[PDB]
Amino acid sequence: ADKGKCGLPEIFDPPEELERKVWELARLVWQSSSVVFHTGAGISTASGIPDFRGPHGVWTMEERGLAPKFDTTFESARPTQTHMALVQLERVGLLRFLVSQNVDGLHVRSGFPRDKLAELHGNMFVEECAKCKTQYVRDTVVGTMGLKATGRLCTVAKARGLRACRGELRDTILDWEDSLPDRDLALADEASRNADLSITLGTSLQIRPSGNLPLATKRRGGRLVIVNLQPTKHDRHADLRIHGYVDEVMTRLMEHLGLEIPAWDGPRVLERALPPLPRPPTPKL
Ligand SMILES: Nc1ncnc2c1ncn2[C@@H]1O[C@H](COP(=O)(O)OP(=O)(O)OC[C@H]2O[C@H](O)[C@H](O)[C@@H]2O)[C@@H](O)[C@H]1O
Ligand SMILES: [Zn+2]
Repeated sequence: ADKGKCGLPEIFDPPEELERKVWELARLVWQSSSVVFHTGAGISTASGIPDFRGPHGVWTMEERGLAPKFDTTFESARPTQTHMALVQLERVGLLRFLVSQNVDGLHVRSGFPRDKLAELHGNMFVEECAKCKTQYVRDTVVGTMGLKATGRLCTVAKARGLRACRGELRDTILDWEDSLPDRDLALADEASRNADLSITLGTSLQIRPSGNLPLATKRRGGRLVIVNLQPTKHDRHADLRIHGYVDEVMTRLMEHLGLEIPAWDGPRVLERALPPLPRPPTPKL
C-alpha cells in the first residue's frame, strides 16, 4: 500500500568525480575478503524493464495517473552489462553473495549460481510446491502473483521410504501482506553480517527488511558503497556514494579489475557456485 518516495530528481556525479569514485570502488573490491552485492530494479532499466520509484517508475507513473512502459517482455528481456559483470565477479571470487529484490528473473537466467543468490521478493519464472518447497525454474513467466495456485502439480517422484508429492505449485511473487522467504532472508542476513564490503546497485533501499540488509555490514565494521541515480533511504551511512548509470559504473570497474564482461548465450540455470577462476594480480594501491 505505502509505495514510499517516488519520482525524486536524479543526481549525477561530475565526470572527474565519477572516475575517481569508480577507482575507489576498485580499491575497496581489491582489499575486501567478503563482498556482498545488493541489487534492485535500477539494474534492469537498461534492458527495457521500468523500475518502481524512478522518474518513470511503475509506482511513480501509477501515482501520477500514467502507465509504466515496458520495452520488452520478461521472457525476451536479456541481462544487462551489470548482470553479466556480477556473473564474472562471482566466477573469479570477487563476489561472496548477491541479495536481490528483483522479480524479473534476470540473475538466474544470466547463469548466476542460485546457492549464492537470495531472491527476497520472488522470481516470476519460479514456482514452488506448497508441500515439499521444491522450486521449479521455468522458461516462461508463471502467470500468477501473490503466492497463488498456478494449476500445475509437483512432480518429485518416490524414493526409498518416501512417495510422490503431487503438491500444488504456487508462484513466488510476494504481495504487500506476505512475509519474506525465511531461507533467502536468513542467508541474505548471514552474508550481509559477515561482509567487509556491501555494494548496492540500482535500489532506493526504501523496502524493509531488504533495504536495511546492507547496514548489517556497516554496524559490524564493514564498508558500504551505494550506486544509484536517485538519493536512497540510507545515503548517510554510505562510505562511498556513486551517482551514475550502473552499466557505466560496472563497465569502468571491470576494466579497472582487468576483467572481461562474459557473453550471455541464452537463459541458463546454474544451481551451485564453482571454486574461483584465475584473476589478474592486485595493484599496490
Ligand atoms: N541505470 C541505472 N543506474 C543507476 N541507478 C538507476 C538506474 N535506473 C534506475 N536507477 C535507480 O534505481 C533505483 C530503483 O529503486 P526502486 O525503483 O525503488 O526499486 P527497488 O528495487 O529499490 O524496489 C524495491 C522493491 O519495492 C517494490 O515495491 C518492489 O517490491 C521492489 O522489489 C531508483 O532509485 C532509480 O533512481
Ligand atoms: Zn512437492
